[PDB]
Amino acid sequence: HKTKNDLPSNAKSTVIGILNESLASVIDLALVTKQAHWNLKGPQFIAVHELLDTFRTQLDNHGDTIAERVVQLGGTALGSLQAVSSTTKLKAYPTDIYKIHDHLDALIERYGEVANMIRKAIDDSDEAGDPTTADIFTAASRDLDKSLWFLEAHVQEKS
Amino acid sequence: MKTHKTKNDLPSNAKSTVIGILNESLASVIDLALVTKQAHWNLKGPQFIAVHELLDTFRTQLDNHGDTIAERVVQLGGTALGSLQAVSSTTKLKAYPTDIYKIHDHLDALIERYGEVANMIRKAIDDSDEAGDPTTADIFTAASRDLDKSLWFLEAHVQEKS
Amino acid sequence: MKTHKTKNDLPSNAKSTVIGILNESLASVIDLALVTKQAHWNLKGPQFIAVHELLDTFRTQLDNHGDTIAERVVQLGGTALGSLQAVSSTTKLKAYPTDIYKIHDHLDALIERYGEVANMIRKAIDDSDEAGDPTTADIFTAASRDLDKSLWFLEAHVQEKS
Amino acid sequence: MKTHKTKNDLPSNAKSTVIGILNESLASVIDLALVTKQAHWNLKGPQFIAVHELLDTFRTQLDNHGDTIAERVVQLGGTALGSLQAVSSTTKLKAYPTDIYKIHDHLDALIERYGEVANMIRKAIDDSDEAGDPTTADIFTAASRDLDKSLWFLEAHVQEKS
Amino acid sequence: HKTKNDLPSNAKSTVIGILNESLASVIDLALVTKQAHWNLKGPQFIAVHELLDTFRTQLDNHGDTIAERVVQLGGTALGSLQAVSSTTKLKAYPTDIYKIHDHLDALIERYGEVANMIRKAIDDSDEAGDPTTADIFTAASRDLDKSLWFLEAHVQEKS
Amino acid sequence: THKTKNDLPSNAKSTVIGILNESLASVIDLALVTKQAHWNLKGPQFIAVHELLDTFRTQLDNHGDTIAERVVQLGGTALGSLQAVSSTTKLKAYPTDIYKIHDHLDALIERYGEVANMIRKAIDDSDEAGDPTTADIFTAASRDLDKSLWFLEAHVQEKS
Amino acid sequence: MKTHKTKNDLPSNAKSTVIGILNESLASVIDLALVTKQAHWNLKGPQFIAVHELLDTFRTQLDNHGDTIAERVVQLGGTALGSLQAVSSTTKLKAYPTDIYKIHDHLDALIERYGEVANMIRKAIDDSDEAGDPTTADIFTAASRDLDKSLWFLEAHVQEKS
Amino acid sequence: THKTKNDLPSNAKSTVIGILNESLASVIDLALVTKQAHWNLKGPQFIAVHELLDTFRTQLDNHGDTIAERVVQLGGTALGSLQAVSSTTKLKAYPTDIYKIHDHLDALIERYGEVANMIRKAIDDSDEAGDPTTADIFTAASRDLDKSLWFLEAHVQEKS
Amino acid sequence: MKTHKTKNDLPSNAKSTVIGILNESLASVIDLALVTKQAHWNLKGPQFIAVHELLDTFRTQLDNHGDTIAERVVQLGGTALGSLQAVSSTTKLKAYPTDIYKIHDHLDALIERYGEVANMIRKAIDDSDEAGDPTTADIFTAASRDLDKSLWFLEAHVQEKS
Amino acid sequence: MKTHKTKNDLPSNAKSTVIGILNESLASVIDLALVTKQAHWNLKGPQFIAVHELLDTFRTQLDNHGDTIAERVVQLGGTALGSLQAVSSTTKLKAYPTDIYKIHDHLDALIERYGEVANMIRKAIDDSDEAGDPTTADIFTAASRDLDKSLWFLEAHVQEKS
Amino acid sequence: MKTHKTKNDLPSNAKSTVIGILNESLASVIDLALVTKQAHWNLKGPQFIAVHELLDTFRTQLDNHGDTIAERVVQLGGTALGSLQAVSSTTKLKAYPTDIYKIHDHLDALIERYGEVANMIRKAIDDSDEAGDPTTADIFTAASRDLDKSLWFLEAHVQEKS
Amino acid sequence: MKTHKTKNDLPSNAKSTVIGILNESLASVIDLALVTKQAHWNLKGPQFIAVHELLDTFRTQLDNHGDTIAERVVQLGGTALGSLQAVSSTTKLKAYPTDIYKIHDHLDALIERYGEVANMIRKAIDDSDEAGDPTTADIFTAASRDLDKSLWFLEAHVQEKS
Ligand SMILES: [Fe+3]
Ligand SMILES: [Fe+3]
Ligand SMILES: [Fe+3]
Ligand SMILES: [Fe+3]
Ligand SMILES: [Fe+3]
Ligand SMILES: [Fe+3]
Ligand SMILES: [Fe+3]
Ligand SMILES: [Fe+3]
Ligand SMILES: [Fe+3]
Ligand SMILES: [Fe+3]
Ligand SMILES: [Fe+3]
Ligand SMILES: [Fe+3]
Repeated sequence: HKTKNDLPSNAKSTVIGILNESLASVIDLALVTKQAHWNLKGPQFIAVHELLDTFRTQLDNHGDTIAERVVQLGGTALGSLQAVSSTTKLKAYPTDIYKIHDHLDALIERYGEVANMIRKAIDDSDEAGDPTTADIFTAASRDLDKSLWFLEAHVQEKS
Repeated sequence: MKTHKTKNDLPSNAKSTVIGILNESLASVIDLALVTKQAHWNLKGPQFIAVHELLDTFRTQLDNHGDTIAERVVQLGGTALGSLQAVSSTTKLKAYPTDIYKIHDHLDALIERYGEVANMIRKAIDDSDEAGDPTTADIFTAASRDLDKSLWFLEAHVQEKS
Repeated sequence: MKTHKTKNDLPSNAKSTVIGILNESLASVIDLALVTKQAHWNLKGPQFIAVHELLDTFRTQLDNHGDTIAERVVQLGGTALGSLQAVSSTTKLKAYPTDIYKIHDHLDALIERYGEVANMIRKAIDDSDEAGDPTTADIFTAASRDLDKSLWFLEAHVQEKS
Repeated sequence: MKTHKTKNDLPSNAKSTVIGILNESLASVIDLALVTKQAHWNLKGPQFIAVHELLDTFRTQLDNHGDTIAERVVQLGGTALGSLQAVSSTTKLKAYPTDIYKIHDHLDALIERYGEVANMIRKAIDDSDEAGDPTTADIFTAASRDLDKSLWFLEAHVQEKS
Repeated sequence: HKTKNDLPSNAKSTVIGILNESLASVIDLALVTKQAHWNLKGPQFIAVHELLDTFRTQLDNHGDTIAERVVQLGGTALGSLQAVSSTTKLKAYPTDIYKIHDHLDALIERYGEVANMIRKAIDDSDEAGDPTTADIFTAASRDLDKSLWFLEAHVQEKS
Repeated sequence: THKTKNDLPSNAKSTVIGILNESLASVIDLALVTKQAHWNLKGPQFIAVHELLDTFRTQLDNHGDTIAERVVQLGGTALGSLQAVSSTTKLKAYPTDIYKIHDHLDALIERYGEVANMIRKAIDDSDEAGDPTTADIFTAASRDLDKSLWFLEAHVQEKS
Repeated sequence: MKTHKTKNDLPSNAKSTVIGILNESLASVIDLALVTKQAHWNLKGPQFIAVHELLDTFRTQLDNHGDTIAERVVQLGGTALGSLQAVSSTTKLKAYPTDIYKIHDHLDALIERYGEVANMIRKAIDDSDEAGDPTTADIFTAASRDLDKSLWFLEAHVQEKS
Repeated sequence: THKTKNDLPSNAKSTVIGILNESLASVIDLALVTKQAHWNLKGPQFIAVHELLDTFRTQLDNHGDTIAERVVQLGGTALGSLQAVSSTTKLKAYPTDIYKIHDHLDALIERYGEVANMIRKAIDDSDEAGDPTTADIFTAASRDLDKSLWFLEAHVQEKS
Repeated sequence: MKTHKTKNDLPSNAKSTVIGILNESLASVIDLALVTKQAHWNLKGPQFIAVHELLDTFRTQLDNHGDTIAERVVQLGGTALGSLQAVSSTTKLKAYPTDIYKIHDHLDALIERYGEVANMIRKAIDDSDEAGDPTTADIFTAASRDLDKSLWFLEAHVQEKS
Repeated sequence: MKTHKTKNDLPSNAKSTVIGILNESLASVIDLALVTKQAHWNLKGPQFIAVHELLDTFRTQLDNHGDTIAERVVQLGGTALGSLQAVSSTTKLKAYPTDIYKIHDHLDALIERYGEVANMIRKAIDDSDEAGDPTTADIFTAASRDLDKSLWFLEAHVQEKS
Repeated sequence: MKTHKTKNDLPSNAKSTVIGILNESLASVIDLALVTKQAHWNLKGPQFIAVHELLDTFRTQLDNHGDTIAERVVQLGGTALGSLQAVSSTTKLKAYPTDIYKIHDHLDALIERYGEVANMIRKAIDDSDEAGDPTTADIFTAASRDLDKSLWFLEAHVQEKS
Repeated sequence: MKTHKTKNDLPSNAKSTVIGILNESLASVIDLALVTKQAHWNLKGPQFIAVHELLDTFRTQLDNHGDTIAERVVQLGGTALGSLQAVSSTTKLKAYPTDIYKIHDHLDALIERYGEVANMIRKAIDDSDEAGDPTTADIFTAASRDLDKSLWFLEAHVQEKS
């Protein structure tokens, strides 16, 4: 499949791997956010339940932008169940936790991991000579870092 | 209270039966709507604004299902009974306490009443279908989906303490 | 029930007086909201759809003014009293007839009750202002504007026959 | 015509039965949609604007139910039959009078046709459920809820004369 | 975790399994719909690309309704990457197809499987004495059967 | 001087300005009439007729503004003040002592029918002066005025 | 049927002529609206979704132009004739085939029928202007713009094969 | 008879009807004035002043309707026809031969200031008659009229 | 380029004539849209923001009329000619100055070009109607209404100095 | 600074008095707007998201009441004083702590400051009415309604601990 | 063409360099916008409506980026050059063929030009950053994201044939 | 104050550097937001309405950028400093004059302050990038694009005098 897009061939290759790696952990994190959303229980239920839906919409939008960029560079976006299981960097989410603080701890671990993977991806994409992909990761980084603060702010003090 | 003439051909015996089921449910749904605002105004505690605002969503839903149920009484040739006196004589809910304020207090009182109305509407689906009115049973099924979801949102605030 | 501490500095005797005015008005406004839907569902006659739909706009208005009155009770450190039992013990409205159907019969019944509530709210403006609480008086003035317009809409339907 | 292959695993005998029920209902729902606009344009009398406008809301609902019924035929591998000739050969409604103008005369003509289509769709829910197709029965149940309410809105204009 | 919801205990158990089984295949199908959306190529690209986004929104809405019902009945909704991999009934989606007809064939297989699983779930949920859950599956069935027709209509004739 | 590059001939401009300012005065009076009736009608169809007349008033506001703006595009002065309308309207004074809905409908039907018919003539007179753009403004107004006249007459054309 | 009195002063002979033009065009526009949905449900082939959705846009436009044409008949004192029997007796379109599925086959059948209604409406503009009714000719000119654009959209799918 | 359950005393009703119908006539004239200026103004600030005056006209339409509806709630007849407005307005005839923006702003400032000041007095006279609900209608109108008068005067209060 | 076959029955010589009128107008409308943005970006002076924003509304209008004119060419079986090279060979507008900045200088330059295009479109109405195509004439009349209003808006800024 | 001439006829002594009241209140409202965002960004604890989002609603309300107060100063011929230096010189609020994070600590600090501005505005209503300016007293009454409701929303999070 | 004075402190050498980069890109983006509509009007073939409508989304995007690029020229003290003559002298695109109709023909011509502009804007990001203007580089980066996505949407229609 | 723990792995020295840059910028952006409204209320002259309205659009943008900058401080574990006292101690803007009214005098005062804040944020992009924080540099880049356009809109009102 040819493309007129003239980003260098080795920059395309490099950046497609960065993209598809991040895609898998973003899709996993999208699944995790709904898993916590459905099963959380405790005094702050409705506010955290609803917040997690806004995070899921953001993850859906950044995972679509990342996958569409793979394809613009001539690759294959890899977001099926099997590609995500083989490529995700996140540990399996616990399916036997319910308390809000337990889900906040588990989400903070994973949100922090994805936020920091995307932070790295900005630099790696820019250094590869693709500032257009680096801006896709920068936009994702701004939402991931804000979502990470929102979650951490719930546990940084007890009252 | 005159029976009204209509081309709707649901049998007369099914109409009478389901009108009773509807009006009974209507009274407890109106009382539950009043209860929901009573709690909403008077709740106090650390989760005030989120619980306050959630209760207004519930009240809109109870207004919509109470209206669909009352309209169905009239479609079947009956009289919808939703005045203050009808609600007082027919509601199945215990009087709501007017001297509670803590959020957890209101949540326990709301869960009692939401669970009673949720379960009443779950029975009304089966009773309406068995009386031979699946259109009325579908009205109650839509109400049951929102009452079971609302009962879950209330209970999930107290099922764990952290 | 218990009084709540607040930084709001309206004098305590003014708070006590105006909470009584607001809770009294709240019970009749909630009863009038129930009456509005009772008529909405059961009226029948040549202008059915227009009058049926108009009454839904009136019910939304009553819901918004009832909410603003109740919230004001609580801002002044009181307990808003809007449960079925509080409304039944405090409403000034006569029980609404459940055996009427003609539009003109509902209009008469509604005009009587809308008039009573419009005039109650009119007096509440003045009583609130004399107690030194123009903020509460403005809540009642906003409600009075809507109640007097709604009363006019109802009466204009029966003031002429053609 | 011809049967189209689908992965949809509703049994073939149930598909054939329910396609017949859906296309039969589609023809009377399309005729009723044309009837609704025929009456809407030609209404004359004191109740004109509200009845004229209400009939457009009913037309939009009949368009949406008729589209849902037709799409279900095709989902099951059939051919939806909604052309002028299919509707003429399959409708159960008597020709609408083109020489009536008084609103009461259109209301009675509409009540007869709306009653027939409401009651046809009421039976379609049970026939579809008996065939083992609750998905199609739900399409007819949603239609029934709007037909029964529309029938009540029509009849409520003539059940009382004031 | 108690609930006032009085559906019988054995109906709750039965229906939670039906729900969580369907949840896994619906989430897998949601992933598949975006995998095809990103990678399809051919003359009908934009129309099929855009249609698949509407299907994904529908699957997101029915998977949320199914998962929230599990929890209303006192269960645990199971939608993490690992729960979906262990419970999905769909075969791995091919990651090396691009032609629109290849993706339509693969989506038709999977949409047909999920549509037919949900059709069964209506009956099983109703027979268990839970018409409120059966209506959740009925609403999903109407969208799955329409989406299945939309996909099949593209291949039922060649012009 | 209201010098413009618009090349419609100067005599056509002056002819069409007069047609537009005459219609503007009767449209503004009819807009005042519509609210006068709206506020004071009483009877069984009150809310439906009350709300309908507000839709008619918005339409008259939009056509009156399009007619006035066209006068100014053609180099004229739009004449829509209270005194201009009193000296140019063709409508008879609306009665201020009627309340029954049927009495307002008869009074509105007379005045709506006069304005609808003046606008119908204005299409042809503007086209015949060689200004089909102004004729289109009046055609758009005639479609609304004729529809509004039918909605009013439909209420009185049969007794029930 | 009967003619209704109106203050509208279009001359009586022009009213009679244009009512005939309007009711004639109304019948073919309503039949084209039915055809457009018939094709839409039963289309099969690679450009399914785009053509299916486009035909829904065309049906909304035909609904709005048919309503504008009908409403003009009544403004001029006539009776709008849009029932199933009136459409059957007056339509100029040939019966739409119910056994075609391929999208190119629906496109050819739609192009024949849209071309006929576009050319009928083009002629209606000049016949209405000849009768001295530019207001009615504008209704038809608005319809002609949408019909000629919709005919080009259909024909542009078949004028080239790649 | 316009018998109502509204219990404002009959003498207060008649006093406040007169205040409302007097203000209604000057508000309707000012709404006509606002469009008269809007159509015919010419000069460097054309589009901004042209569009602002449409916002003012919508506000006058809404206050005039609230004032008229209050007359009828109190058992009166709202008087807003062309002839009622000509016999009751307090505004001087607007000039039809002015075009410069500064000339329209001066003419509008005179008339906006008169209506703003009549409405200011109407608040107190309605409250003193024992009708704070009608006083609130005039207070809402005064807030818009005083803001509109400031927007007009701000254009002329400094030269640049 | 080549002629396209269509069912549209406007006579072939009329089609040919009106395609020439439409393509000629299209080139000057596209050049005027470019000129409108050139002025929008570069104007400077005391009424900058109001005039800058107004020109964006004019550009959207020119875009919509340019699109309607071009689409009409193609409906009549022609080829719409809107590329940079077609516009350069067919525009009637003089090159816009790139070294002006004062608002009054841009207004003068725009008034000249808006006047030329408004007057071209005015003549196109008549030429289209004389060729027997009132549908195309109505496209030009809609554009003329917007062009004559936009010309007035521009000229009203310079017709007085205060 | 300088006073500007206006046709507004509120007496000159009333204008001077109310301009002082307005500018005084403007300074404390702008400082409260800054405080509300200071707390919002730095809140930490279990009810983070609900309190964070609620404070944004309060900031929009303070922006709209501060703008209405400032605009009234200028309507009366004065100079609105809302710059950083004017706020610093005129605010009645104590400096907000920048080293607090726990949500209960921000709630106590916000309650002190919202209570002060609510009570200042309550007094401003009566001082404006005493000066003979009911139009200005209405601006402050509208602000008082939102300040008293926002103060209750803050205090209701701390009046009970569960 | 005068240089305009501004407080913006980007160095003069960077301003001059980036103004040239912007104006060059502006000319090819305007030509590409014209090309996009040229194709949109004249395309014919089986995927007509989907491709026709997609091209209008592209044209809106090119209008938005062309505007942001031209505005940045002026912010840096330059003259935006977007007239017909400037575009003709500066565009890098070959003249678009006016005698092609097949969708695949238009797609190949569009992909050539979209690829040239996409690649020009990709270079402009780096050239603007290296000239020391990351704010301008961000304008080009936003444009590059939409041009690369649009180039992909065009190429994905021809990268496979089924 | 104190540092909050976060999983955010931007190096600690980069976090400290960039928190200083963000809080310094926040104080001048808040002061500029207050300046913008100070000028907006007190403008007098022929250009009043369009300048008054434009300044509210700039205020909304400064609110949104200032919120984004403050939130980034907290994301990095810092304390956002936006209270009246922090702004007074940290702003780089000279006090805005309260005794100017002519629009040209406010435009020059605004141009000075907007220029200073545009140029401060331009340097913040490069300082943040030098610290290894492109996420924070993008926040300042988005702010820069709106500050530079707002500065050009202000300066374009005074760069020419006609
Ligand atoms: Fe996408
Ligand atoms: Fe209802
Ligand atoms: Fe509330
Ligand atoms: Fe459909
Ligand atoms: Fe959910
Ligand atoms: Fe206008
Ligand atoms: Fe209609
Ligand atoms: Fe009104
Ligand atoms: Fe187009
Ligand atoms: Fe303001
Ligand atoms: Fe722009
Ligand atoms: Fe924020």
